[PDB]
Amino acid sequence: SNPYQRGPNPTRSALTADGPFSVATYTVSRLSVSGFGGGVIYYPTGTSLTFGGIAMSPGYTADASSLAWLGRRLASHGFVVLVINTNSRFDYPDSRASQLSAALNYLRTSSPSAVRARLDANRLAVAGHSMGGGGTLRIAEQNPSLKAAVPLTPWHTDKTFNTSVPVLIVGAEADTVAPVSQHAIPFYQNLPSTTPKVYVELDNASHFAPNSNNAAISVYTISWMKLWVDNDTRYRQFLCNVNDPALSDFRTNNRHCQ
Repeated sequence: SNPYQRGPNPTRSALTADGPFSVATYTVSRLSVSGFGGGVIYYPTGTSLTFGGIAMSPGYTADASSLAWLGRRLASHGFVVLVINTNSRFDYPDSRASQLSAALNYLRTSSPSAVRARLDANRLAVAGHSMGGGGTLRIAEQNPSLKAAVPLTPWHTDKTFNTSVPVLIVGAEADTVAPVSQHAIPFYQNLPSTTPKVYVELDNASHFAPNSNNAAISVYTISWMKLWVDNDTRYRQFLCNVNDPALSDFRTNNRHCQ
């Protein structure tokens, strides 16, 4: 009944490993783009289907390589994913937001033929780490056409984002870079009450949790992207009636769980 549905009926276990699509990569050179620092596109092979696109930003001091595992993980479950480098590693969240926007325009207009053939540019979403997660929250305000946003251990001095884009924030309980009491939790709390929102807090986790393979980050990020980018309600089960021992906290307004 759902033309955007892809891949197997999900199990939680399967969402902790790479999915059913082999992944190709394309290097976007820094010089070839004005609007971000280039990056890497991860995209499905062995298929004639089309898939939603995701732009992902790294955080302060960080390169695209710091999220390579997660770009590959997402693409392997059926997405076209551009992980950027920023123009400067010292760019702040709102700059990263604008670079995510440039990245999405590039993906739609300028990517190689093999990538374009796999991309349904109607269906786009964003994610990012730390200051990149701050950028994800800002671009969600700016662009209500986005299907979803996943800020990962996000950092921003602005605590209130007026967005109608469905947001799932991952906090890291023990984060010392973007402490959850000052960043993730206020971001959650202050999103509109009418916007689908989830907060998942990783038990005893550090700021660096998103920079290596992480089961809970994989489960929730895939699930949120699937639910909203693909309308894939097979993933509601991981996002509703949640009692997850990997988490120190879970919050939602349960709009997606009627």
